[PDB]
This record gives sequence, C-alpha cells and structure tokens, in this order.
Amino acid sequence: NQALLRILKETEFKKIKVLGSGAFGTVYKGLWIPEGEKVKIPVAIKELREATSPKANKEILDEAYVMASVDNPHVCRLLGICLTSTVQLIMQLMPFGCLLDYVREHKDNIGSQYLLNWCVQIAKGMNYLEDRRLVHRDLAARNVLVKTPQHVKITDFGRAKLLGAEEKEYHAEGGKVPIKWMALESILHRIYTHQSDVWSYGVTVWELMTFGSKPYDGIPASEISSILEKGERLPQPPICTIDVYMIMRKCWMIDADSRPKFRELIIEFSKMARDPQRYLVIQGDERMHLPSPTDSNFYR
Ligand SMILES: *CCC(=O)Nc1cccc(Oc2nc(Nc3cnn(C)c3)nc3[nH]ccc23)c1
Repeated sequence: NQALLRILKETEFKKIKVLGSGAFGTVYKGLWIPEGEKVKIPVAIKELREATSPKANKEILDEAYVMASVDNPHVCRLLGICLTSTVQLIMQLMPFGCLLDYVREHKDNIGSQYLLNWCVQIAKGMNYLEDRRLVHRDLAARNVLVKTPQHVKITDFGRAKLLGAEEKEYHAEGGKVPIKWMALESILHRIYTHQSDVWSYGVTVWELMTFGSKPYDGIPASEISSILEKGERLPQPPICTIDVYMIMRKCWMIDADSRPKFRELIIEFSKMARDPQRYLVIQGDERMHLPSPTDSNFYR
C-alpha cells in the first residue's frame, strides 16, 4: 500500500553477480526471499563503500525511511535495507540497464513515441522529487534506468539531497561533479536547486534525441562555463522540430527562474507525446519496433 522500508537480515537475500561499481560502492544483481513469505524477488543490491566516518545505525535508518517513502512510477524505489558491517540497500532491479546505453544499442529501432514518452516519464519523476523537496543533482541519461522499453525510472547513487522546509538551495562542497550536465550556478558556485535539475533535464533530453551522443563532445570540462557564458548551447538535434528544441533551450537559460518548471515540462511533453510524429521527424519512424507484450498478438 504505502511504501514502507523493510529491514532485511542477511538470511533473506543473496548477491548473485556484480552489475557495476563506483565511488559509492558496488551494485549487484540479487534475489530477495523474505522470511516466511515463499516468494523470490529479483533485486539490485547496493553495498555502500566504507566511509571514514560511518553514520550510526540510527542515522542510517532515519535516512532510509525517508528514501523508502519515495514512491513514484518513475523513480527507482528502495525496497529494504540490511545493516551489518556494511550498509546494503535493496532496490528494484531494472532489467534493461541504463537508458543511455539502451538508446545507443537500439537507436535504429527507437521512434518518436518512445522518445517523447520517456521525456514525459522523466519529467513526472522529477516533479515528484521536487514535491518531496529532493534535489537530484545528477540527472543524466546514464542515471535513468529501464524497467521495460516502455517504462523508465530515475535512480540516485548518493548525490541527491533533501531540502529543509524553508531551504530553496543546497550548497555543495568540493569534489568531482558532472560538469557537462550542470547549470552555470552549480558550476561556478556549487549551488543546486530544483531549477538546476531542470537544466540537467534539458541535457538529458538532448542525449535521448541524439540517441546517446556525448554533450559538448571533445570539449574540456574546464572550458564549459566559459562557453556557456558566451551564450553557446547544445545544438538542435536533427530529429527535433523547433518546438522541441525551444523547450530544451529554455532549460538552459542563465536565469534559473526563467527555466521551465517540471510541472510545465510534463504538460508540454505530454501534448507532444500525444502526436509524436508532429514533433520529432525520424526516417522510417512508423516502421520501427521495440519489444512489446503485444508482439504475439500482431505476429511481430
Ligand atoms: C549507463 C549507466 C550504467 O551502465 N549504469 C549502471 C550499471 C550497473 C548497475 C547499475 O545500477 C543498477 N542497475 C540495474 N540493472 C541493470 C541491468 N543491467 N545492468 C548493467 C544494470 N538496476 C538497478 N536498480 C537500482 C540500481 C540499479 C547502473
């Protein structure tokens, strides 16, 4: 019913194989077998790297209950936690991996309906995060995951932050940052807001519309703030109508409050997704096919 954090013992799940890793720790494909329940659930298990200053179990559980309460069709949900020598987060498994790799691998068969639907879904997920006062701070096609070709979910690997009721900004510290996805105010001042997430949403859409091209390819990250200040932006993808490109450009306004709100992006992309071939022009669009549960019915 309501999303609630489950506490798991080590007896109730198994890490099967590594899917990937990073500064955050390691993600495994796994199986969750809840005690007494006689069910087997495929999951992703994130075992977090040991910190110099590990949080107390009470601190971790408090954060986890908030994380588990994040319940939207387009955000990957925390299902449970196991606290031992390490922190293990049991997440929904997204069978098809990240959307960036998916669009690169399948670009010859991705049509306008899918692209625009994905844009709607990501906007809905981000709008939900904003309602929950969560700033994501790392939105990119690599951090949207694929449940089915028809259904994607935003994920978080540790950068997301909860704002207080009266806080409108998160002020970050030093470290590696995803420069080519970031708003200017984040690059120059380490300021993050829901409106800087909107900038990143625009870059994410650009990634999808170019079927996974690298933004500002070949350009040093150190030079990005300079080119942005000159007014340069990512170019119109060849498949995009002016209407689509203009929404993307609005996401990259210098004035954060001149950028669209996610609630507005939901409305605009929903309109476009209702008539996809009006808004994106893809050769052979009507012929393209991705795996669907209705294939057997239409002999595909
Ligand atoms: C393009 C970015 C990328 O490759 N991300 C990535 C790699 C490995 C693990 C991971 O985290 C999660 N992966 C899945 N599912 C998955 C299927 N095939 N692969 C390679 C990953 N589901 C998850 N649920 C929460 C976190 C992850 C991301």
